[PDB]
Amino acid sequence: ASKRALVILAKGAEEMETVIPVDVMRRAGIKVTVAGLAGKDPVQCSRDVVICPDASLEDAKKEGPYDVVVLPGGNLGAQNLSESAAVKEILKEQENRKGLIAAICAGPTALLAHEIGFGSKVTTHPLAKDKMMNGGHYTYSENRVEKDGLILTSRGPGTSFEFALAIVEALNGKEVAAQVKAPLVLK
Amino acid sequence: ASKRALVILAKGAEEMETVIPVDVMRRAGIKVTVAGLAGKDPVQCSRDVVICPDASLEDAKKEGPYDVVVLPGGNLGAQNLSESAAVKEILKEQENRKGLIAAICAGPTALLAHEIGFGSKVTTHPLAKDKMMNGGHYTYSENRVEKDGLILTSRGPGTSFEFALAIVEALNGKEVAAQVKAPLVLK
Ligand SMILES: *[C@@]1(=O)C(=O)N([C][C])C2=[C][C]=[C][C]=C21
Ligand SMILES: *[C@@]1(=O)C(=O)N([C][C])C2=[C][C]=[C][C]=C21
Ligand SMILES: [Cl-]
Ligand SMILES: [Cl-]
Repeated sequence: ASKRALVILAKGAEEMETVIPVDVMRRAGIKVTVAGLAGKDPVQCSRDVVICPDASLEDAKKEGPYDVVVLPGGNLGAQNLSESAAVKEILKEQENRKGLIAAICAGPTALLAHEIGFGSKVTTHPLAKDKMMNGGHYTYSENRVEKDGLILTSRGPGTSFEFALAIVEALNGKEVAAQVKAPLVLK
Repeated sequence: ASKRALVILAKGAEEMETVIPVDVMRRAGIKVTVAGLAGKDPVQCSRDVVICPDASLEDAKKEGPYDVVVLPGGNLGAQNLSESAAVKEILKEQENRKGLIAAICAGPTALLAHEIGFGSKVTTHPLAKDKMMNGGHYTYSENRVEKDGLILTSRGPGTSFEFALAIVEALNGKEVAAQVKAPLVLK
């Protein structure tokens, strides 16, 4: 059966961190739902790229659960995710069922906000480290991608391919990840 | 004065190759117009990400000329660009005024279709080489980014940051490109 991914898209999301994982996961045969935090309408990302979500988060939640929940970064996107009761519920449920949670750049600060994955080894964008580490609830890593069990984190736009391929490997295996990687012309 | 970029967005464009240069150029302070080939409506990219253009190409052309014209790849996106009389006119004008033209993945095959830049050293996605080289009108390169004068080409999603930063360097200089690069967490 095909794996399913929920990508939560908030105003101020980093568009590269949104699009690269969506595209790469779709290349891997994953059924991806781009879910609008605020509803069904187009989302203005951090650098003003406007993406039309596949569905509202409210609607996508009804089709859960998902094999991965993905949180893009962008400061303002991550803040919107961090402030959302709907996101809290989704992540709690995902953690409780031992489903994968993936977050990049400032995205992992939403895990802190929602008390998800405490004790995990995590990375973030360098500028988000102090926020993530407030209280010492995680252990910090400078690895480009950090996977500690079902908490998968990464650092920035420039680690987005690695992040996406790590998700692919987690869901569909090493060989599919390698197959998807080769046509991308990665270094 | 701020530099200006026209990114031409066609149905079936590779969304990563569209979004990474738009975002990176905006980080560099470039005024970027995402112009819809087919008009003002949202564009369904190759892996089903839907992007709302800033304007129709018809409207953006009236605000030209631009310091760079950017052609994303994606096979079907590149075919749409290759078949467009409007694109032909834009590229011819740009070449005639000695303005930069940038194309990635299958994107450079539109340069062939529109007889732009013949004699240049170019790269493409490996799968687009034979198409690009039909007639031997260019010299082929396996460099991740190839800049031959005002024709700047690149290979794939995985070279999109390098491609975007090369555009930035061409328009705004090495130091701005380095400044924009550092927060991205590139390898
Ligand atoms: C990234 O997308 C993000 O969330 N942040 C805030 C820390 C950031 C900063 C600089 C580049 C990329 C990102
Ligand atoms: C790229 O975006 C593109 O245009 N092509 C067609 C050659 C391609 C193929 C495989 C990965 C990326 C791209
Ligand atoms: Cl940001
Ligand atoms: Cl394609």
